[PDB]
Amino acid sequence: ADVAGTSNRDFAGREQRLFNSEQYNYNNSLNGEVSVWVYAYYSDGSVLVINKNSQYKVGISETFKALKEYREGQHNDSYDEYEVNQSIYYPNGGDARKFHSNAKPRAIQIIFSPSVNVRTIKMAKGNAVSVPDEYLQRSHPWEATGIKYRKIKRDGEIVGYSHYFELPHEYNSISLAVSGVHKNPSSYNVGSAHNVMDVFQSCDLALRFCNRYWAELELVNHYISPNAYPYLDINNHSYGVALSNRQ
Amino acid sequence: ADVAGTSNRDFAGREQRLFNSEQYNYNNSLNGEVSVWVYAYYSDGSVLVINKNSQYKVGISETFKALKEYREGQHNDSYDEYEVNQSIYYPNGGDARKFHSNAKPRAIQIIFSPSVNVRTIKMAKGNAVSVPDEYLQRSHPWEATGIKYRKIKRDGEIVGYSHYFELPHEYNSISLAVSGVHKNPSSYNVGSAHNVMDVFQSCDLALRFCNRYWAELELVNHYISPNAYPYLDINNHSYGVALSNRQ
Amino acid sequence: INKNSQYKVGISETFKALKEYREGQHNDSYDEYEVNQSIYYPNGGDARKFHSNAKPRAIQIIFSPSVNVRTIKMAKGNAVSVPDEYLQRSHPWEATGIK
Amino acid sequence: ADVAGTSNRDFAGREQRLFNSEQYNYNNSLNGEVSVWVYAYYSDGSVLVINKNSQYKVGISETFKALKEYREGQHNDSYDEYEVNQSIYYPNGGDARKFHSNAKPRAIQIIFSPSVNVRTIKMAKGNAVSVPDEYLQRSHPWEATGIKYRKIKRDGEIVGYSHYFELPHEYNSISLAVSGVHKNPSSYNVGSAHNVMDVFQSCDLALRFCNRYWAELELVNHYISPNAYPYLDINNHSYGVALSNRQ
Ligand SMILES: Nc1ncnc2c1ncn2[C@@H]1O[C@H](COP(=O)(O)OP(=O)(O)OP(=O)(O)O)[C@@H](O)[C@H]1O
Ligand SMILES: Nc1ncnc2c1ncn2[C@@H]1O[C@H](COP(=O)(O)OP(=O)(O)OP(=O)(O)O)[C@@H](O)[C@H]1O
Ligand SMILES: Nc1ncnc2c1ncn2[C@@H]1O[C@H](COP(=O)(O)OP(=O)(O)OP(=O)(O)O)[C@@H](O)[C@H]1O
Ligand SMILES: Nc1ccn([C@@H]2O[C@H](COP(=O)(O)OP(=O)(O)OP(=O)(O)O)[C@@H](O)[C@H]2O)c(=O)n1
Ligand SMILES: Nc1ccn([C@@H]2O[C@H](COP(=O)(O)OP(=O)(O)OP(=O)(O)O)[C@@H](O)[C@H]2O)c(=O)n1
Ligand SMILES: Nc1ccn([C@@H]2O[C@H](COP(=O)(O)OP(=O)(O)OP(=O)(O)O)[C@@H](O)[C@H]2O)c(=O)n1
Ligand SMILES: Nc1ccn([C@@H]2O[C@H](COP(=O)(O)OP(=O)(O)OP(=O)(O)O)[C@@H](O)[C@H]2O)c(=O)n1
Repeated sequence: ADVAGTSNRDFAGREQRLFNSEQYNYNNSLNGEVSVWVYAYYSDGSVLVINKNSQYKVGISETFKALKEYREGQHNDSYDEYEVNQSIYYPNGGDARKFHSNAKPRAIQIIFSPSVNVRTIKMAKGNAVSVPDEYLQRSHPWEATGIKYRKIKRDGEIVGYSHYFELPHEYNSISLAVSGVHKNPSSYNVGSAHNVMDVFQSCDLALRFCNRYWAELELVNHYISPNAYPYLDINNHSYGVALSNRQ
Repeated sequence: ADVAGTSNRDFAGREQRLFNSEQYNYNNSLNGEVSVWVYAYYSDGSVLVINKNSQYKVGISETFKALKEYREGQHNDSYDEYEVNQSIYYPNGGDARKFHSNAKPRAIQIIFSPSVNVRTIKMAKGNAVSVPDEYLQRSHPWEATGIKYRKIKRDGEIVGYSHYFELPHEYNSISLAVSGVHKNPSSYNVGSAHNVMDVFQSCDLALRFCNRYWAELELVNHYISPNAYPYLDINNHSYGVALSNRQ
Repeated sequence: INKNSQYKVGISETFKALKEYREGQHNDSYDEYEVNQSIYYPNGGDARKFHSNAKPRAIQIIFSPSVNVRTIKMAKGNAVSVPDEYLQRSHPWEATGIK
Repeated sequence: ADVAGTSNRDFAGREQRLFNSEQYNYNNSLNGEVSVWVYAYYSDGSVLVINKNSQYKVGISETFKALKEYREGQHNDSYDEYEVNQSIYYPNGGDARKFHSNAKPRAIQIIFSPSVNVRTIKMAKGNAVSVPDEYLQRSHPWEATGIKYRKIKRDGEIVGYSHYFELPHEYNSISLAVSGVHKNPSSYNVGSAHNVMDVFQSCDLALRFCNRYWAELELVNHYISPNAYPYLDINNHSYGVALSNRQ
C-alpha cells in the first residue's frame, strides 16, 4: 500500500530499470548482437545505409560501384555511369560526359553498436579497383582504426561508436570493407573448437539491410530513431537510447 | 664519392632491389594478400573479370546467371534471356527465341596470385542449377585442380597461376566457385584458436571487384598492367611483374 | 554567359536560368520544377531530393580590363529575385568593385 | 523605468514604427525599387506570374507564344500548339486539332508597386503578331492606361496598383508589354546627363522572375504573402502590407 516513487516498494520502478538494464546487458553478452552500419552521403543530400547484424562478429564489404548512388525507379545515367567507372578504374579509360559523377559518395560514416570491442575494428579502405594499398604486393589487408572511433553518448552512456571521414577530393574513389568483433571479456574463445561451427553458422544467419533515404532528416526520423539505433549527425549531434541502470 | 653501378656503395641500387624484394616477400607472408580472378570470355570479345583479394584464403562463387554477359546501360534481351535460363535449367523448359545465347561464356580462366598454395586450390564447377556432379547425392563439393594450373612466368619468376578451360559446346552451361589458401610453410595454423576470429574477420574484409571490358586489349592495358597483376592471354603470352631480387 | 558591348555591359539571370541544363540529356525536368517551388518558399514543393545538384556551387564574375572597376554593380538577389529580403528595403545593387 | 505602451519612453514602439516607415519611404525614394507583375490566368486555374524589379523604371514585354500556359515537365501538345499559333497569326493558317487552345490566357492582371508614378504607366497590348494597333503604320506604340489602375489598399494605405482585364472571347489573342517609371516628385531628372549611365546600368541590373503556380491559392500563399507583395484576387480582395507610420 505504498505511494509511487517514495519507497523501495515501487516495483513498477524497479522492474522498469531492470527491463532496460537487461536489454543493455543482453546485447553485451555472448548471446547478443553486434551491429555495423555504413552511411554513404551523396551531394544531393541523400544517404545510403548498409547495416549488418550478427552474433560474434560482423562486417560489410562493398565495391566502388556498389557505393555509388542508385535511385530506385528513376533514371541513373546508367550508360554514362559505366563510362564513369571505366575512367575511375584507369585515368582516361572511359568516355563519360561528365567530369565528376554526383553519384560518388562525398563522405562515409561507420557506426558500430556499443557491443563491439573497439580494439577489434578493422577497415579495408581500398582504391576503386579494390586494392587496399596501391598494389596488392605491398598491401596489408586492413588497418585497425579503433583509436579513431568517437563515442556516441546519450546521458553519459556510450550508445555506439563512430568513424566519420569525408571524401571531398576528385581522387577519393574508394572500395570499402569494415569488420568488428563482439565484446568478449571472458577467457572463453567463441571460435575455439567447441563453438567454431556456431560462428560459421552466424555468418549464414547475419541479417543485412540496405536503403537510400532522401535526407538525413528522414534517416534520423524513420531509420535511426524508431529502431533505437545510435547515430551522429553532420551537426555533431548524438542520437541513441541509454539503457544501463535507467528508467 | 663512388660512381653509380661500379661498387657496393651504390645504395640507390641496393635499396631498389630491396624495395622490390620486400614487396615480393610481404605478399607471401602471413600478413599478405592472396588473390583470385575469374575471367569469363564472351563471343563478342568482351571479358567479365571478377576479383577478390583477402588475407589467409580467398574465393569467388557465381551462379550460371551471374556469369552471363551483361552490358551495363545497353539492351540485354532481358526477357528472352529469362526464357534462355529456363531452357538451360531443364531441356525444353523455356520459350526463348534463340538456339544459343551469345551471353554464355565461351571460356573461363582462373588466375591466382603467386601467394596462393597451389595444392590448396579447389574448384566447384557445377551444372546450370548449381550441382557439382549431376546430382547432389553423389557430389563431392569440389575438385582439387592445382595440378592443372600453369605457372605464369616473367623473367624466370612465377607471377601467378592459371587454369584455362574452354566452353565450346552447347552443353557447357556452368555455375562456378573457386577457392585457394595463402601459402603457409610455417607450423602456425592461421585458423587455430589463437587467430581463428581474424580469419572470420578476413571474410568480412575481403575486397571484391567486377567489371566487363570490351576487349582483351582493354583488359591487358587498363586492368592487368596498371595494377601489376598477372595474366595469360589467348595467345599464351604472360603478363606480370617479377620482383624477387630484381631492380 | 558572356556579353560584349560598347559603353556599358551587363548580364541578368533568374535562379532557374542559372541551374545546370544538360542539352539533349535528361534533366529531371518535372522534379526540378518541384525543386524550384521548394526553393521559392520553404516546403512549397514536392521534390524527390534534398539538394539539387543543378544548383551552382560557385560564381565567378569577370570583366574585361576596359571596364572601370568603380562602376561595377551587382544585384545578387534571393531565389524570387529580390535584392535584399524584401523589395521595400532593397537598394537595387551593391557596388562591389573593391572586391 | 516606464511601462510599455503608457508613455513617450516606449522606445521599442517608436523604433517599430520608424522601422516600418523607413521601409515605406525607402522604396519611394530615388534609391528604391519599382516593380511590375504580369499575371496570366489560365482556364485550368493556374497562374503564370512574371515579375521585374528595378531602379528608376521597369517593364515587361512578352510575345503571344510566351504568355501561353507551359507546364514544366509535363506534356504540352507542343506540335499541335505550333499549329495553334499558325492559326492564330493568320485565320485558317494552321492545321490544329482544336478550336480553342486552353493554353491561351483567360485574363491578365498588371500590378505595379506603390513606388510607381501611375501617370507614367504605359501599355502596348498588341495582336498575336505583336502589332499594337491593327497595322504598324497607324500604331501609336503604347497607351497611357494609368487612369484605369485601381488602388490596392490595406488599412487605408495604397500598397499597389492593379489593372485587370479579361480575355473571354476567341479573338482575344494578345502580345503584351507594360512599363512604369518610379515616382520622382523632385526636379532632379534621373535620366539627365549626370545620372543617365546609371539608368542604363539599371536596365542590366533589373531582376526578373517567372513561375507558374497551380492555383491562385498557391500564388497568394507562397508568392504574394511571403514576399509582402500587393495583390488583388478574383474575389476583389486586397493583399499587401501597410507600412507608413504603422507598427
Ligand atoms: N567499453 C565500454 N563499453 C560500454 N561502457 C563503457 C566502456 N568503457 C567505459 N564505459 C562506461 O561508460 C561511461 C562513460 O565512460 P567514458 O570513459 O567513455 O567517459 P569519459 O571519461 O567522460 O569520456 P572519454 O573517455 O570519452 O573522455 C562510464 O560510466 C563507464 O563505466
Ligand atoms: N611455390 C613457389 N612460389 C614461388 N616461387 C617458387 C615456387 N617454387 C619455386 N619457385 C622459384 O621460382 C623459380 C622457378 O622455378 P620452377 O621450378 O617453376 O622453374 P622450372 O623448373 O624452369 O619450370 P617448371 O617447374 O614449371 O618446369 C625458381 O627460381 C624457384 O626457386
Ligand atoms: N500617389 C500616392 N502614393 C502613396 N500614397 C498616397 C498617394 N496619394 C495619396 N496617398 C495617401 O494614401 C492615403 C489614401 O488616399 P486616397 O486618396 O487613395 O484615399 P481615398 O480618397 O479614400 O480613395 P480614392 O482616392 O481611391 O477615392 C491618404 O492618406 C494619402 O495621403
Ligand atoms: N558517354 C556516353 C556515351 C553515350 N551515351 C548514350 O546516351 C544515352 C543516355 O542514356 P543513359 O546514360 O543510360 O541515361 P538514362 O537512359 O537517362 O538513364 P538510365 O539508363 O539509368 O535510365 C545512352 O543510351 C547512351 O547510348 C551516354 O549516355 N554516355
Ligand atoms: N521468348 C520471348 C517471348 C516474348 N518476348 C517479348 O519481346 C520483347 C523483347 O524484349 P526483351 O527480350 O526484354 O529485349 P529488350 O527489351 O530489347 O532488352 P532489355 O529488356 O534488356 O532492355 C519483350 O518485352 C517480351 O515481351 C521476348 O523477347 N522473348
Ligand atoms: N516530385 C516528383 C513527382 C513526380 N515525378 C514523376 O516522375 C517522372 C520523372 O520524370 P522527370 O522528373 O521529368 O525526369 P526525366 O523524365 O528523367 O528527365 P527529363 O524530363 O528532363 O527528360 C515525371 O514524369 C513525373 O511525372 C517526379 O519526377 N518528381
Ligand atoms: N495538328 C497536329 C498534327 C499532327 N500531330 C501529331 O500528333 C503528335 C501529338 O504530339 P504533340 O502535339 O507534340 O503532343 P505531346 O507529344 O503529347 O506533347 P509534348 O510534345 O508537349 O510532349 C505529334 O507528334 C504530331 O506528329 C499533332 O499533334 N497535331
